[PDB]
Amino acid sequence: PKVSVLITVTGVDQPGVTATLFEVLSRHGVELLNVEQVVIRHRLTLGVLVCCPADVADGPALRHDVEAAIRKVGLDVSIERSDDVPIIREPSTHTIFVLGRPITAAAFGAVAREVAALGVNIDLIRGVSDYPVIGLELRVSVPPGADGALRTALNRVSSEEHVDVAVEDYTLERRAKRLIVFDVDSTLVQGEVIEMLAAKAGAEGQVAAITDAAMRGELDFAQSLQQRVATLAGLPATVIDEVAGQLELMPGARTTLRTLRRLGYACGVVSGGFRRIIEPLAEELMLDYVAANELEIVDGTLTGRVVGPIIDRAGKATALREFAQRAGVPMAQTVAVGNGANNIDMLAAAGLGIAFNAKPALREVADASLSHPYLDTVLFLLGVTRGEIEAADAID
Amino acid sequence: PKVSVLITVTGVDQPGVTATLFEVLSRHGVELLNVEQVVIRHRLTLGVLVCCPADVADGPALRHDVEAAIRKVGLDVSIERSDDVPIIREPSTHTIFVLGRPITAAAFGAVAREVAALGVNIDLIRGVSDYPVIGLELRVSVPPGADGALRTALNRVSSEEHVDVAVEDYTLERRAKRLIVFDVDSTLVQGEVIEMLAAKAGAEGQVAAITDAAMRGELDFAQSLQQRVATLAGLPATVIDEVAGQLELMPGARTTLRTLRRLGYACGVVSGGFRRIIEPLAEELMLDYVAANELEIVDGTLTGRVVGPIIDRAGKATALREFAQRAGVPMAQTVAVGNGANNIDMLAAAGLGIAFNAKPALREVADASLSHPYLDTVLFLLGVTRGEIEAADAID
Ligand SMILES: [Mg+2]
Ligand SMILES: [Mg+2]
Repeated sequence: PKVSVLITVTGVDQPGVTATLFEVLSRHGVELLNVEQVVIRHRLTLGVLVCCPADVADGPALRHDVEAAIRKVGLDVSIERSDDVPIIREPSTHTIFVLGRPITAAAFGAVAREVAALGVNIDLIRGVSDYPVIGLELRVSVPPGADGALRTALNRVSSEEHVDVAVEDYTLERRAKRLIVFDVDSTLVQGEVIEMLAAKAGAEGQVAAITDAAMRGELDFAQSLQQRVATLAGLPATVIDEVAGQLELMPGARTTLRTLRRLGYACGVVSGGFRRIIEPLAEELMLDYVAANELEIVDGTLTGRVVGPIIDRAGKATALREFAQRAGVPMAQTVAVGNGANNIDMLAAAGLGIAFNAKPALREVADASLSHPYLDTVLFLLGVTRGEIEAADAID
Repeated sequence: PKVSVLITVTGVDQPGVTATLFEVLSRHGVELLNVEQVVIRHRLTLGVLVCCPADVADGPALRHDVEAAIRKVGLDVSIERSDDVPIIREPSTHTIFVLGRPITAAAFGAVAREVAALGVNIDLIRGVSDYPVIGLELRVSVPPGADGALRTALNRVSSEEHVDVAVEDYTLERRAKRLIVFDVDSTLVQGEVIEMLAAKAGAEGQVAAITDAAMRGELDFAQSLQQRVATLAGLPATVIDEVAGQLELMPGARTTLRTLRRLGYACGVVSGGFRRIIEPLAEELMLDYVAANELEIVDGTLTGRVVGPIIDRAGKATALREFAQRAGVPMAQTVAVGNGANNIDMLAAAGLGIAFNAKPALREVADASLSHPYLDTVLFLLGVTRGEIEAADAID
């Protein structure tokens, strides 16, 4: 008790160092206040903050015991009275994810520069993936009222340097995300279902043009939906099952859902597409919630119309809110993932809105953007590491 | 590309070091594979693993640029070709929590010793609390089939050294706990309600004796319940509300529940006590589930009997299972907290069974034991830090 002492051990890592130090300290009236240790690339840092009798800390014996024991095996140690020293470091305010393929040193350099410019302190850096993409996390302490400036600065770095850069709240509450919705077309599934339907009518051309036109936000979603589905007027309803069986999951989708289930997420899809194509898949993927539009069928033939209500841009956010209320999950703990202007209100409503290989209209307002063709890069944004994924998967 | 290089920077921390290094690296064909950085007690370690042209890595220029830039400002740097080097470290297998007041160096020394003896590697150490108790976390890599030996060895250390020591699975799945049940008497609430009831009958003596006798497991819970409640025969039912208003929460209980709500836990209580005393509190604490026994009342007077079914030792586990099924939470992601032999089957059924200031009968089989009069020390076992609690609370 009485007086506090800081002991700092550094150098090339060797086994037994940790036990040796506290065994030495036990010969003095040492009680512990804080221990921090890590080994990085065979470099040990062990910082031990203690209190011990004023008697002991004022004597050369504690110093000599520690210095002798540490220096003998080949490491460095410093010892100094503290008293005016933080016992335990404060939590980081935010975390930053940098994803690239590659991540140039220039890219990472620009991130570190923007960070320093805004008075943001880097508390820790670690890797979170080596595949399918290089992933690096920085946990940071952002000055109050500066994280807007920071997201802006880092989105600029992101486009200039060809990496994804996401800044997230690192508070207890915001980290415990519990619910996720995916847009279907070009997010969970490869391509555009409505274009696969249109191709059966020899209309993939017209419909692709309008689809690409609607997802960039240059058109009202409902009017574009009505013109596109009209091109299907006269197709037999059998086409629906046929397109259902041609659907390819986005690379990384099974891994994304599976891992999200391990974490107890409630998972759903919210689509402007069609319930009949989506359900025999949501069932196969064991999803908890589906919202979608519905094709009108007369005499076993599509009419080219949709049965209202239409899930539009507002409808997607409305669906998220509905799902979250039923699931008992506050909006702050919800995640939304999408690629088109169709998805803007949904990402905005969600706690974390993630644009996945998205049109500019969506990236401009999303909380975070992903530019690589791997849906499982979403998991990294959710605080999961690749190693953790592979571990849990290997355990089966 | 072509060839991999490891750059390791160590020394006294200074601002701008991180940006400086990658700015230097950008003058060479450097792409990043992994960055690890931490500062502990003003000691910087920055390990950067890269790939760069064989051209560049075989030349003195990369070395000279880096060495000049790092050494100038006063830090150390090493540079060496890798190629046969782990890109990204594997996740820890387990985590160990050491809680004490105090934690002697001897105590921590014994933990580190038992760890090394079983071939367990310490991957990281950090503090998780300075109040109400000193809390230290070690994340470790345990050899397969040794974690039984490890829990045994550390429970022995725990009793000999007067610290709590808990060993937990650190896998993705097991970390995402989502549901917690508390025993009420001497766990969530101070003291024994049945003794507070008995005192109104001038019987606190007899009933305390039997209560302490049942919680150590020396008696059948049902027979002990029947003898104790019988002592209440003839009390007016008004006594129930009176005892309800004399109930004191366990120190740390509000903080425990509040923080658990932030994390999206479903929270419940499972008691051998009485529904009428418990409900006007579970409601006040916004709990999701209550299971309890029920006092028989005739003509507004207690009869001294309970209305079956009796929640016994088996009944508590049965209640947990019920709660978890309704809540949609797998048993592995459930937590149970209790103090008496009454709670043994419940802790055993739960993913994580925590004995809180418990009788020996329960500590002997619990996953983890807590010996300090602070229920919020449960939170530390759930991967929460004190700083994180205070942060979120300050944000309100
Ligand atoms: Mg889409
Ligand atoms: Mg109890």
